[PDB]
Amino acid sequence: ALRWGIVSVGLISSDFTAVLQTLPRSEHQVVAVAARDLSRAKEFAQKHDIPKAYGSYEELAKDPNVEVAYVGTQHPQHKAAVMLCLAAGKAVLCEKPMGVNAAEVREMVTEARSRGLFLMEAIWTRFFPASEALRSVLAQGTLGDLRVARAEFGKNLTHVPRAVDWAQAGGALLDLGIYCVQFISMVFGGQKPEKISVMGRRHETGVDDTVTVLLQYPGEVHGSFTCSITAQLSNTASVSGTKGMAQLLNPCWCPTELVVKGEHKEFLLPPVPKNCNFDNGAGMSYEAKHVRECLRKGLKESPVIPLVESELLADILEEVRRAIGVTFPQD
Amino acid sequence: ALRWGIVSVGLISSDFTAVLQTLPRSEHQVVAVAARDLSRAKEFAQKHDIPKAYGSYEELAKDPNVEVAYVGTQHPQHKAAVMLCLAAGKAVLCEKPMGVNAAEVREMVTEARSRGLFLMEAIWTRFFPASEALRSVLAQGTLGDLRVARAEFGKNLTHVPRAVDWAQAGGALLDLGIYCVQFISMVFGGQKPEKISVMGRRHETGVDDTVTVLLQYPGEVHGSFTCSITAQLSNTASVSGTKGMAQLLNPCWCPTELVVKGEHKEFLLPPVPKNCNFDNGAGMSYEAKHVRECLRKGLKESPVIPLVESELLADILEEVRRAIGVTFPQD
Ligand SMILES: O=C1O[C@H]([C@H](O)CO)C(O)=C1O
Ligand SMILES: O=C1O[C@H]([C@H](O)CO)C(O)=C1O
Repeated sequence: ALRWGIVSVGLISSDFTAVLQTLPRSEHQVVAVAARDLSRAKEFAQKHDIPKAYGSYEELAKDPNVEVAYVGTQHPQHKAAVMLCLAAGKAVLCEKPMGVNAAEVREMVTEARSRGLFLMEAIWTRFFPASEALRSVLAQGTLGDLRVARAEFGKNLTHVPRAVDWAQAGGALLDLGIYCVQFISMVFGGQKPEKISVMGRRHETGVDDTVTVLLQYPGEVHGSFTCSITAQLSNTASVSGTKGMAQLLNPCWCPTELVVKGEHKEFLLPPVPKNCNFDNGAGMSYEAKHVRECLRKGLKESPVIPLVESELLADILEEVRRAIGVTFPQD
Repeated sequence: ALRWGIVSVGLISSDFTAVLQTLPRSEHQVVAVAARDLSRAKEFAQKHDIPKAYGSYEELAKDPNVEVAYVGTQHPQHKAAVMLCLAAGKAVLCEKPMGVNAAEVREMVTEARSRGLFLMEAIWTRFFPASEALRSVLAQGTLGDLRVARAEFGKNLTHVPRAVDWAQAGGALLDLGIYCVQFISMVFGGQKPEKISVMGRRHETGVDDTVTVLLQYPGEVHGSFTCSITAQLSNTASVSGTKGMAQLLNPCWCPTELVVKGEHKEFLLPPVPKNCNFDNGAGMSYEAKHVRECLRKGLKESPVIPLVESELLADILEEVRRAIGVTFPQD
């Protein structure tokens, strides 16, 4: 089986570990977990049936049993954890956004590349059957020549502690806009924008509150998005061309419905687990299965979120938040 | 009754005349119609039961029986028709967009102002019960402090002859974006934007094809919109604040449903006429009734679309299409 080590024990790691533990046991095994102290780790390992527990990430890196490491840490803690794993020769699936700015990304990608090791950013949305069907509709030319993409993701997350935390690199862009940028990049072939324009405001805790972005893409098509940590939005994403519109319905960041020219299609989630910390958390299986296929084919990166695109998405996000003045220590 | 003269006999005038002829006869009477030749006018007057017919607009202006003139002409023909009516002392309800650029608007408004005569731009959307309810929700502070507005309107109109005509000032902005700009202006108190950013492409017939616009509004709120004459869009409009979202569902330019924080409300159209040339064409009654109330109170303009706002909407639209290079003779 693909032998997984789980790095950090917070909410996202529960979901992921839970999902992995529903997969065929000859395909995936969770063999270790690491926390910043032994008790947090041992408690996690009992709760989730993981044979080995560690009180540092460095120990999980060095475990010769682990083949791939899932980096579930908070935003500013990804880079050092990813770097430890790559140095020790582990493949890495790293939670989103991979790093807090472009240089963190470039640095992870250069390490992976130079060690000949697999690295992927866990933009789980891309592997949903509804997103795959959207790509197919684009490939088939069903919407005609493209014209415009649109995506939005906002909620009041002001009582979600880490979502509005300057020290944890929270804010609309890094929690929610990442989904918008990836959607728009996906529909326009992962191409680099020709021009970006941004408006938004800050939130009184030191992060961005609501931000809208206009991206000029090549070939005379553009997209825009709005994200927010205070204002509910429609949370859908569409792309349109001369023959019609395709739209991922709410929740667009883990979508189960695609409407293409009025025609609805539903793509049911796996039945298990229920009671995930995050809405639709069972859809994490799609990316876990994806990591195994890439590794089985000997790929050092995913064709669906290639590292050069992770770098561009990070360029875009950082340019966006710089245009409205929002900075972190790491810059 | 309020005695109406109808200027021009095309599709929009049928709808409007049809609507006026469903209203209480002690409240509204259609007493004349004018076309660019007598036969077009006489045929219209038989079809619609209008006692007097004219083969020029100048003759309808000078008719002492007409109190208010409805200017239903194509975009570039509004200004001269409005000016004739004002000179002859008629109140005027002028179809949208009032003029093709800001100067045409300024010039109509200055004439009306100086003659002490009522002028209103027929932005019919504003008088729909669903839009009025949206204003009330804004006034009541139901959504919390505002953050962002969004609106979109596109369809493939490339086989609608006048919609894509350079000579008739067609294009996405002047046919469809006008609805977006007015929606966004409405939700932000008719205030003048601090900054605008535009991306879009042209259409091979000489007009704009698809255009997205970002508008920075005061008090740290912004809106954006996308309009198109080739690409179907979701055709909804929303505004959101710290406590939730309000949204006018498709068709947003003549809306009958309002969703406010998940709660749906429907506002049925008048039962008559059916078979309007344009979708939901019966909602034109709301503005006809509005014109009569203003005139009855002796108003020289509408408090709901004040002329100073018509001027700003025209400033905005012209700035938008100049940013992407689209020009008409009149500029
Ligand atoms: O629990 C949820 O997951 C999302 C996260 O914010 C995105 O990972 C959200 O807002 C939920 O309902
Ligand atoms: O007939 C219609 O009215 C609209 C117009 O384009 C707007 O007045 C539209 O696209 C229809 O369905």
